[PDB]
Amino acid sequence: HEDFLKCLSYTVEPKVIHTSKDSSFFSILDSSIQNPRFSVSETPKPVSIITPVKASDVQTVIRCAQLHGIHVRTRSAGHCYEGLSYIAYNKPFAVIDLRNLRSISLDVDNRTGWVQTGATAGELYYEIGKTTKSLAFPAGIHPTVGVGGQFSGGGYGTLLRKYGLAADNIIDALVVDASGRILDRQAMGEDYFWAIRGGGGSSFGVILSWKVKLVDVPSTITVFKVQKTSKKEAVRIIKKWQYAADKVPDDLFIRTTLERSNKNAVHALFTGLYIGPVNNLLALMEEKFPELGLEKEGCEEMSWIESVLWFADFPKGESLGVLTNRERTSLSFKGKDDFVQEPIPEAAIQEIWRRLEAPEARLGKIILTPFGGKMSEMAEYETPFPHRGGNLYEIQYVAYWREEEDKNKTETDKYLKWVDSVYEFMTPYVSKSPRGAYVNFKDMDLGMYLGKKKTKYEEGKSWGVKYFKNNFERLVRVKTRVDPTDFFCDEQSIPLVN
Ligand SMILES: *Cc1cc2c(cc1C)nc1c(=O)[nH]c(=O)nc-1n2C[C@H](O)[C@H](O)[C@H](O)COP(=O)(O)OP(=O)(O)OC[C@H]1O[C@@H](n2cnc3c(N)ncnc32)[C@H](O)[C@@H]1O
Ligand SMILES: [Cl-]
Repeated sequence: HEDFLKCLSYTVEPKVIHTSKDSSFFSILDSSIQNPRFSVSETPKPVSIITPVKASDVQTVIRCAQLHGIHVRTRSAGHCYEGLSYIAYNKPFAVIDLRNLRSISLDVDNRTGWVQTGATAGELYYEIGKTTKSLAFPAGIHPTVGVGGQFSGGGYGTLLRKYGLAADNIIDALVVDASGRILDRQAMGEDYFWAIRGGGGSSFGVILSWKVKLVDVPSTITVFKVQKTSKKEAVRIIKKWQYAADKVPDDLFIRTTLERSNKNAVHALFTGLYIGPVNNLLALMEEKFPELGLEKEGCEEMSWIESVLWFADFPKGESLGVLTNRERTSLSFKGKDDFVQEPIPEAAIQEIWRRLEAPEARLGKIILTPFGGKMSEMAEYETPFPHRGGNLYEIQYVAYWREEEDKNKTETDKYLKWVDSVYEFMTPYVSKSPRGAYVNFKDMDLGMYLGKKKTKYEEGKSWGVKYFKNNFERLVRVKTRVDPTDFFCDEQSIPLVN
């Protein structure tokens, strides 16, 4: 690692290379940890962090690492559910933090833009929304999530039924491969270009930039919220949502969240985004979902960019500038998810409601996100993300807790157990053989490389088919061509072929 450091100085700037002796080290590392439970002293620390400022720096890191046997991890904005962008287990590593490469240059008239991978979804949103009210981009709702990790793993949000995933809307890209070669879509090839758009970027290289396709939105859209605190009534409505939500027009997004209310009781929160006017939303909802009981008072017409702040839980009429904040979260979490292919029984709905009444589920959520629309229109093979037609909705079980509590691992166990238990309960009701999982919600509990099988291929196949289903074999083929040394690897990365 010593020579490695020297190798970097042979130009890669001195003051973008951090090690433990640098006063500005634990701060650089701690800054973009967006799951605080993985910021504890007992978790593995890197022996160096590099914050590149030009592409050439990244190249040098890739080339020098391989030359001196140094393992790396790449961080954009650090929302990895298991912290695998700044944690490597059982072998010393360094971190390529992309915080300095976040330049966003749009071409609003040609509906494209280049987005450097250090940028957050919020920054991208801000750049678009401040410039034009008639364009958008389909990514997640949480502004501090980086485009690096999110886009390379798929990326859904309130426009998925209309426009699909973020990865479904990328038309070129720059990646540094195991050589240190900077490759655009033309230079990298279609197989490479495919793999990086959902396959999990940590398996394929260092993605430097995305070329996005901007999508059209009306200057006026409509959001709505309906709250149901009565279990009986809410369970009734959720049953109906299960049949309606994935079949409504592409313009209508209806999410169901089960969680605590301010009055410390379980409720069902139905929130949505309609790509059109309020009267059209209302007529559509009495037709397809009159059980929700939506009325004008539950609705609000605003711009799409304003709907971003809305879904991101900011005060109404807040300045768009909050999209640009990259502040550290204070809530640790454990998340798992599932895909539902046919409506779960009323009995299932009541039980998962019941489990949220648990004391340790006070900051927990069960979130039901409707697919259908563009999501069933697109075929499995089109991008590595496999969960298309046949999936009614995706469901995430996530428990949050205050980072203070992390001081006693034994105490935060109850949250893990909570999340594990509801997931186990849901087994008979969700997809099976394989049980589908979303790679942007990384879960070591589905399996990791430890030495269970002879080769990495047979061991990695285990969780591989859960994340990627029938797309797993292609990813492995692409992986074998583009990265035959297997330089880019973590605890769940795509394996080389046998
Ligand atoms: C933190 C979070 C995440 C999240 C969410 C809510 C919160 C609080 N809700 C989501 C949702 O509603 N919909 C959705 O699609 N995703 C949601 N997530 C998950 C989030 O998208 C993923 O965690 C995403 O992968 C995180 O991306 P980010 O860039 O912020 O995180 P990272 O730790 O730095 O990276 C994660 C993995 O990707 C690799 N990576 C990152 N950058 C690159 C580049 N440029 N090249 C190659 N690989 C890259 C990391 O190595 C890591 O494995
Ligand atoms: Cl998100």
